[PDB]
Amino acid sequence: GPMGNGMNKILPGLYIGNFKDARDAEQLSKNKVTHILSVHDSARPMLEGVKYLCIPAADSPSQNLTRHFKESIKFIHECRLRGESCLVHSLAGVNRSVTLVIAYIMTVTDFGWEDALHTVRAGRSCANPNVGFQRQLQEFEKHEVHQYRQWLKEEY
Repeated sequence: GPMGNGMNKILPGLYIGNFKDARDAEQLSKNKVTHILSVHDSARPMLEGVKYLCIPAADSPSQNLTRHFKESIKFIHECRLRGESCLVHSLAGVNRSVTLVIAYIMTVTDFGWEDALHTVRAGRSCANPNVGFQRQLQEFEKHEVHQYRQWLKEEY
């Protein structure tokens, strides 16, 4: 459905869900989620036992997510390197969150954004970034992802 069927594993230690999934203490416990990247209009820390990164971002044609790629990648990567699990969520788990996870996959693989979206959709079939975020991902692929891969190499 258009908001998924519950949070979905994308890669080990990396989940995508909707806003309800992100407050589902039982879902979070079952999946050992200790980090939440919340990217939606009213993102703010809510639950105990969870490290948050909150990015108030709209689903609107002018919303810039590229400038949040680096902090999002750092947050997800340091969680995963410690053997912990991160949930990236938005309102629907379709668009804003998927865009950040695509950027992460592009940086820890040699994938362009389309192969990264294929990877996301294998775990969460409803994943579908809008055209504005697709354009940002295409520009990231063309001009910046190679530098992000090198930064990840030097940092970790």
